[PDB]
Amino acid sequence: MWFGEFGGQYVPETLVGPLKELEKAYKRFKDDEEFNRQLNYYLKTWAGRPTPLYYAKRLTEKIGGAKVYLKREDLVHGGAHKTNNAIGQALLAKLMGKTRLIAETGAGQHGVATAMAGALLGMKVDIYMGAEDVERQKMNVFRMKLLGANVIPVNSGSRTLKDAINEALRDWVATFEYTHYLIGSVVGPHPYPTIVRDFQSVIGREAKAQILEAEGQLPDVIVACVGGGSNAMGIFYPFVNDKKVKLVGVEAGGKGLESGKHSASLNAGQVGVSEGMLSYFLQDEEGQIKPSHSIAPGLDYPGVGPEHAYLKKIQRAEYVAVTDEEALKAFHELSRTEGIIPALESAHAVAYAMKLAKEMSRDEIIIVNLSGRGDKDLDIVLKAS
Amino acid sequence: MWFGEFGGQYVPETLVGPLKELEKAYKRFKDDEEFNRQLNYYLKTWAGRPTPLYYAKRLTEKIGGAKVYLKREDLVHGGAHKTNNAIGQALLAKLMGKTRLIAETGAGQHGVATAMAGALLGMKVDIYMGAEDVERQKMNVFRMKLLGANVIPVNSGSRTLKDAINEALRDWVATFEYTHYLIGSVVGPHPYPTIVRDFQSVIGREAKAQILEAEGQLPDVIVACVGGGSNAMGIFYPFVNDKKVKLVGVEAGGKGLESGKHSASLNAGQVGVSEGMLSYFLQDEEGQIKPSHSIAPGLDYPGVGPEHAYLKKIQRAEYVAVTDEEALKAFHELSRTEGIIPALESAHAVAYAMKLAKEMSRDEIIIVNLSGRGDKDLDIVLKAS
Ligand SMILES: N[C@@H](Cc1c[nH]c2ccccc12)C(=O)O
Ligand code: NA
Ligand code: NA
Repeated sequence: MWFGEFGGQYVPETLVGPLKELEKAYKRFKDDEEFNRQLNYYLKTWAGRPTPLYYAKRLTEKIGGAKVYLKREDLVHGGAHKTNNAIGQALLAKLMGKTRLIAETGAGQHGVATAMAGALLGMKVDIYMGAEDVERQKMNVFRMKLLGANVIPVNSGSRTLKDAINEALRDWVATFEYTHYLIGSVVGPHPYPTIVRDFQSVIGREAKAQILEAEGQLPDVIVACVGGGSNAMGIFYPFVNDKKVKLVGVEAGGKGLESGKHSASLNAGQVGVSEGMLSYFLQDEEGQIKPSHSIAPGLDYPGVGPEHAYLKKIQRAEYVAVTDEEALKAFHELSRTEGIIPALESAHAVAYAMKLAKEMSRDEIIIVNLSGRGDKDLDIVLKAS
Repeated sequence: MWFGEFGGQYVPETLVGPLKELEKAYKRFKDDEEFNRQLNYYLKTWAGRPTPLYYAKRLTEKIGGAKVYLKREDLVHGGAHKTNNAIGQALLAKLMGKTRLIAETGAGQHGVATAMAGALLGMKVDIYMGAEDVERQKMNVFRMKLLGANVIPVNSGSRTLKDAINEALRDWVATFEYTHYLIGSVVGPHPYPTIVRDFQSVIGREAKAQILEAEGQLPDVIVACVGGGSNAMGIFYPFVNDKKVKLVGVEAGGKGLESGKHSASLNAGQVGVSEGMLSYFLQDEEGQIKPSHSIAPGLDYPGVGPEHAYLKKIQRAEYVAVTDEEALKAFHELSRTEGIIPALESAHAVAYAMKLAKEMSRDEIIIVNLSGRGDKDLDIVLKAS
């Protein structure tokens, strides 16, 4: 419920009941033998876990500083960390006796992850999507249909994510008995931020074994991009009780923090209650929540996860930002130098890691979370160049 | 050089020296401890090998016959089996003392795999693509550009694959001193058929181990799509001396075997010399090379590898055809039932495995080679729908 001062269940009473039933179910299963047999089985044979830790010999040498390892979540089925959470929640839903999954997306990336997992486990999938976002993302709409998901287009309101979240939360309230609401990131009302981190913490447990195998010591610094902060919490959480290990989140700097068009909640954001949780959001002079901007659609969220806010206060994790032009720089450089086309989201985490590598010694170690592959971001990089 | 009565080195005197150099270098490195350590290292940390063996429960249960396992080559870095051979030959070329890679691509897949391998190993990469293909494949061209390769667009002749192969031979004859020619299937003069199969046999080695751990016994049938036959030779070769393991290759049935618009060289082809090898090719009344057809670009090749001609003559493998229609259903059915979007190439193997499974016992095992993921084929299945 509470990561220090941040978190909670700040929702209407009609949602409070379901969330308690989810809370009760998650407790029963999260340590159950058969739930973890099934989950680990699918994560292995379907998703292709474990994912490798890659030493970037060329990139490390070009910089001349600390050794740069890349945790390759780009190689997971679907091409993003998002799959670990979708399988977990979709399986939990199946054992809870649910027959249907709902989710929300504008990009399409989380609906595809939700669709894939629904099809795996033989559940119905309805994905609420704004009619504006549908036109702009026709291939992810087609993917979802190919996967047997129903995309319900939302012509009510601004026809965007906001209205799709409203139409979706409306559905869950009614249908919770048989339907599960699969949340993308470590955001929203408890218990969602806890469950999503628990299903993404496989990244760090693997990274830990793999860096101790590769180098015979824990890493000096771990870098991860932060939209809502599922992948960062994934690769952070198991290294939390290792004081030596510095955790760095990279938010979207956008055009610049002084410019207004950014998504850096933990930098220039203010404490509020939105979308079920108490955390940092982006706000103007008045109390209103402002639009966010990032060239990476994944980092384009005004909010940040409550656990990341908690980690920023106690100074266990620093939180920095990277410009769109710096991210595109690192997108091109990793492609040329490692033959790995990263996600624009992961391009941010890369961009900083190269800066931090120069300043550190060749004996030292940087692990960078490569959250996904950039096949989905090829159009955006073309237009930008 | 010869697989029974098939294979050879049908090339000009100008290419005998380069190929002899390659064969001698290959003899030297193929069993070298360091080459194999370095190759296995790139395959693990960069490609994400091993790939899982996935039991398709819902598909298996829907047909009501044999267990259907998918070998998940779709999960390898780059999204196809082609990566295995691309790393292999690039690492061979580097340790030979070559500084440059040249390749022919039509569809662009082998171009991207060569470009990726190039970046990894820090070698120059010039890819020869028909200028007509460059217009059709904007993403793959941009991908190769990002990955630090030059696409050398070829404007001479038909502006197609044939003309790119010739100007890539012309290139090699001159530059072979510092250049390796990276062939992307088990075709062309010796020693290419041997080398490409050696670098793809990792697929079968992993699959033998995985099905023995999983089921405690060898598969009853192994099914792979056959264009040139590299992914097929790859999963077949380790099982050849296992007499009770049936091998089935699935060529492109196209619009139908009686239509004359297909790529089923082994079913409806004649023995003769083309592209430097004695194998089966599609021939007209004259005996000149007939154009081929498949909805899957990777199967759209009038010829087939000499080792597949050999396995057919000794009746060790059975070779069948699946139509564009049957593959399309396969593409849709797997996406909906297992949440895996296969390549149109691999959808041929899935299509035939589903037919075979219905006829067989629930206790019997089929391994299908899922050679790639269907992201690249989404435009063509949308047009078809
Ligand atoms: N996808 C590859 C397929 C390919 C390359 N070389 C081949 C030789 C034989 C058969 C198929 C191929 C391409 O770019 O076209
Ligand atoms: Na944010
Ligand atoms: Na063929």
